Amino acid sequence: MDFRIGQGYDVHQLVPGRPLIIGGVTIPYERGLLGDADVLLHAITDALFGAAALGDIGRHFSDTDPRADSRALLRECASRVAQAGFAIRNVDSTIIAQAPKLAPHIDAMRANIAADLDLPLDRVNVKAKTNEKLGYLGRGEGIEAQAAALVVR
Amino acid sequence: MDFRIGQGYDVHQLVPGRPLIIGGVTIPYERGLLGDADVLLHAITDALFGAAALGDIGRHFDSRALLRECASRVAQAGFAIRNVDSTIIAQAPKLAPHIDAMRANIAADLDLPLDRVNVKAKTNEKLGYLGRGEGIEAQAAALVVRE
Amino acid sequence: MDFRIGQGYDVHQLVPGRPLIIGGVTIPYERGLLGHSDADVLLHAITDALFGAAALGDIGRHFSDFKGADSRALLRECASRVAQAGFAIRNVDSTIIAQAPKLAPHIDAMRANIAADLDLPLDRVNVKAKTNEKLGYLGRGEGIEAQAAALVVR
Ligand SMILES: Nc1ccn([C@@H]2O[C@H](CI)[C@@H](O)[C@H]2O)c(=O)n1
Ligand SMILES: Nc1ccn([C@@H]2O[C@H](CI)[C@@H](O)[C@H]2O)c(=O)n1
Ligand SMILES: Nc1ccn([C@@H]2O[C@H](CI)[C@@H](O)[C@H]2O)c(=O)n1
Ligand SMILES: [Cl-]
Ligand SMILES: [K+]
Ligand SMILES: [Zn+2]
Ligand SMILES: [Zn+2]
Ligand SMILES: [Zn+2]
Repeated sequence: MDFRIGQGYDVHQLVPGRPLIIGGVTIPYERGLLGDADVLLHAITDALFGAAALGDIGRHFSDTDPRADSRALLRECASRVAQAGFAIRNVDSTIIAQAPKLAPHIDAMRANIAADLDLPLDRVNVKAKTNEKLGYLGRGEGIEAQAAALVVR
Repeated sequence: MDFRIGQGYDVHQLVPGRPLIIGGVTIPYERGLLGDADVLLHAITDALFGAAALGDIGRHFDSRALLRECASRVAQAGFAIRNVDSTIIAQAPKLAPHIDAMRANIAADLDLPLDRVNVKAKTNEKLGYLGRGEGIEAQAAALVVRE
Repeated sequence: MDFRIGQGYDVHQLVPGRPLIIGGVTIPYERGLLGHSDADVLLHAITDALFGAAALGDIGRHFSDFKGADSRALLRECASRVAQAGFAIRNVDSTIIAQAPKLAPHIDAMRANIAADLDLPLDRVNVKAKTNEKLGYLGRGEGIEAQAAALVVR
């Protein structure tokens, strides 16, 4: 039927003094993202609004708007996607971070995302990459996330 | 039915004495893209050629005329365009007031209704060449179907 | 009707003294990609996109970083696991970003390798090449990046 695709990007700086929260999971580390600055949840939200052609995360959830962590935002995104007429079919994503090791936390992130989107676990995927010591990502100065989402009207 | 996906990437340097044109919209700014170097339309063009497996922009070829030709070639290969999504990564200037016009431009060029075309914008949080405003990146995804 | 999408990203450093192998093609060049396998950045990105579309995690889960491993053999194994999970591949698209060397003379060969490894006809596989317009570590030729997207159906 009426399938649509969306894609999402996000990046935040990595500094001492903030906790590291990615995909709703708090990961012990000497440093955290500046923004809860959940780079993975933001990229996924963008991908979803994109698939539904609803603009972007900033247009829905403004820095200034009096009307929240990134999971609340993800859930509101999904309701808006639903109300627009679209059912979510799957999400895939990649986190690019030189450190720390993310593999142990992947199932936790998938579980949070699946819960927030009301999806079966087998329709949510999260992957992790280093940047092979290249650029600001490779130097541990920031963390990037990429997302793809498929929906149907 | 026979769906296919494509993905596109483009980046251009920001330089003095060039108009800034993105998604076919002229945006007032001290610099512009070097190449009309419309990074957004180029990424979308590559995503569409990718979905139709027709190669890339460099193997085929202003950017709106090129986007129209791309759409022509896609249809010539037997595909219909179902939707486009995209992200512009620019530290500056503010793109928000220009986005709906970009969507309208793309929709017109692809012969698509507005609700099948999306454009999003992000800064780079002051990181890398994007963060320093040395260039602007675009990413695109397209879904087509062979009927 | 049960379609799924996946996306993939990879980057490797370019160093002297290594073969340059992208899309399974050995490309004449004074530097090659550094990695534990043959460091084929394009095949790895595609492999990740396919595992991602099937929700089977990532290339590191399946093939733990394989010393000098042929990344085409890895791609074929990935395709096998994707099929075993119940998915057929419908198409792959990809972009390589590199300052140098010129990739255009090798693109059709890369496409042919990928099609062979995924048992797809050529018309469902696409490879695009881009410079990074002189920007950043890619612009300085310090590494090569690949991006991929895949559509599958269960
Ligand atoms: N150069 C930019 C970057 C981002 N935005 C908008 O500002 C928000 C902040 I991420 C998003 O809604 C985005 O659309 C913008 O208007 N101009
Ligand atoms: N390293 C590169 C980068 C780009 N190109 C080709 O040159 C054109 C110019 I963007 C594109 O079509 C692309 O296929 C190439 O042959 N080698
Ligand atoms: N920050 C990171 C980066 C990567 N990995 C895992 O390590 C492998 C080496 I690229 C990746 O494919 C992924 O499986 C990880 O656990 N944490
Ligand atoms: Cl370059
Ligand atoms: K990038
Ligand atoms: Zn964010
Ligand atoms: Zn361009
Ligand atoms: Zn690799």
